[PDB]
Amino acid sequence: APTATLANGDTITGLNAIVNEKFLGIPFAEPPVGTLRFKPPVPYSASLNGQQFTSYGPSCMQMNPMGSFEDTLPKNALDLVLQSKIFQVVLPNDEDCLTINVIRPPGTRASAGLPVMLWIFGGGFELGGSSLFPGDQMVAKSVLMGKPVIHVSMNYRVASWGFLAGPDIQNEGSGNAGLHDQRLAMQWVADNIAGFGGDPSKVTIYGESAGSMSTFVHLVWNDGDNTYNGKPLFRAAIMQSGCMVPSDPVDGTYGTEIYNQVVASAGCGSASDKLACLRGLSQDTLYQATSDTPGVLAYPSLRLSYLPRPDGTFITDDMYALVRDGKYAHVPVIIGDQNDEGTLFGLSSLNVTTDAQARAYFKQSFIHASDAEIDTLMAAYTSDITQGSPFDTGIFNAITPQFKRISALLGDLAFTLARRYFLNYYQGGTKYSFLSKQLSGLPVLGTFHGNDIIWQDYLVGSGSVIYNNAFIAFANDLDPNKAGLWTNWPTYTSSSQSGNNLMQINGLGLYTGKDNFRPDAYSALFSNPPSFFV
Ligand SMILES: *[C@@H]1O[C@H](CO)[C@@H](O[C@@H]2O[C@H](CO)[C@@H](O)[C@H](O)[C@H]2NC(C)=O)[C@H](O)[C@H]1NC(C)=O
Repeated sequence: APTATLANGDTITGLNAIVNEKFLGIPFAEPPVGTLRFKPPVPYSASLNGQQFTSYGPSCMQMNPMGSFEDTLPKNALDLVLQSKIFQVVLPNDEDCLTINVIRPPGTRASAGLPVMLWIFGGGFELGGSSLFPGDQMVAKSVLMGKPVIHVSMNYRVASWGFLAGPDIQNEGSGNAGLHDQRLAMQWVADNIAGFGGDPSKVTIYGESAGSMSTFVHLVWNDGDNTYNGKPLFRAAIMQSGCMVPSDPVDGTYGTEIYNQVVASAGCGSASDKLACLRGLSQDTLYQATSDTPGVLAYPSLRLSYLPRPDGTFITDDMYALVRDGKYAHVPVIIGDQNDEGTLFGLSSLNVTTDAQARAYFKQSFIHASDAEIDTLMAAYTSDITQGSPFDTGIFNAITPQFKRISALLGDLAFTLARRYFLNYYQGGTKYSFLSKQLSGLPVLGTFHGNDIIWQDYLVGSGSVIYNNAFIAFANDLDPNKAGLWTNWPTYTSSSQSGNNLMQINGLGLYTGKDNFRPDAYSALFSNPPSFFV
């Protein structure tokens, strides 16, 4: 059986998985139960010497997405979404869920000093677990190309458990509990990965969707000071769909609103100390109360009930202002998107069919946007179906007269155009950006949000050369071109720089393009980012 040593020298036993070695379910924090609910994680101090870690531990409590894909999608599109496992609750789950897992090449010794790819799963900040989105394919490919890496994944609290907000949470300084979980795991890696054969100074953090936004957050965490024990917690970052979270502070309007609902539904409305009452709830009651707020696939959609919010200390301010003001770590980065990020989410408002309904929907989703700003917005994103997402599909995929429009808007604000704003202001290091169109032609969704997960962890596709090969090269040499791809990946400086600045993917292979599309939408959304925060 494979073995490894921890920071204090304790020895643990792993699992020989034939194609790789795994150390699963390692506790990195005291169970965030009872009194510790909503609070940052406390490091685990009990000795693990002589123990075995051959199985995943449970995921953190999961919030039902409240969506319905197998009711609106045709077979081929549905099959791919299911294969990606995106937005699917992970079982079993429990509040005692803060474990970390390590996957390494077989025969890896403590002296290997391999680069470490620290993965942050994405599940809309309301569900998900480290057990899904397997790193096996990444590791196998790193070995095949002679640039072996160690894959690390951690669970972090989601929904109310990890992102409860409101005035009480803020006054206590407990905003963004789930992000703290991720932060502690990163510190855990700094202190323990060497004993598994990894090099703590070669950590590349990466994530998809909520995990990509989390990765970005880690760049601006504590205003860009990512040092721990005197050393950077990571040397690079990869963002697969998402960066800045367009959100108001912890004690803002919607955070307080969602909090009041949880408190009321849990039977704590008459408590003199609301937080203490919530902390004294059975696991089931807190779960039920949480189930009484909207899930990610429900009508409010990307107006998430739970998501990272500026707290003033760890995420000190409006995340868009953080990047403009340079409060970030200086590391090279890769950040890309799937051509049609918003299709999955647009499926949550198929009852919005008229221009008037669309306007009403945007107004309720963006409580800070004036009528004038909404006008400009609806002029940038028209009802002309040929201009919506799936992009460049003409009259096709218009399941409703507004689906392609709403999809385009939501995908751009949450992912694609937000990325351009990040790239335009970020000067922390060399930047590389990609835009996938690998699934062009796929009815209804197109190259949808999360499809990269399939080609990164389950199947080999044209995009795999990027999600695997290029990413591994980046984690190894801080340059995706060391992957030896037959198409050079140009560096990105600004959305108006000369020539092609995006590595792109089609059904067969690679090519490059320009990040110059939908400019009026970019200006309509970001002339004042806060007007479109949730
Ligand atoms: C589309 O359907 C959603 C889901 O039912 C509607 O949202 C609900 O509307 C009712 C009545 O207006 C509210 O009491 C609920 O709180 C809403 N639920 C959610 C998920 O927020 C929405 O109004 C419909 N939109 C249109 C254009 O008809």
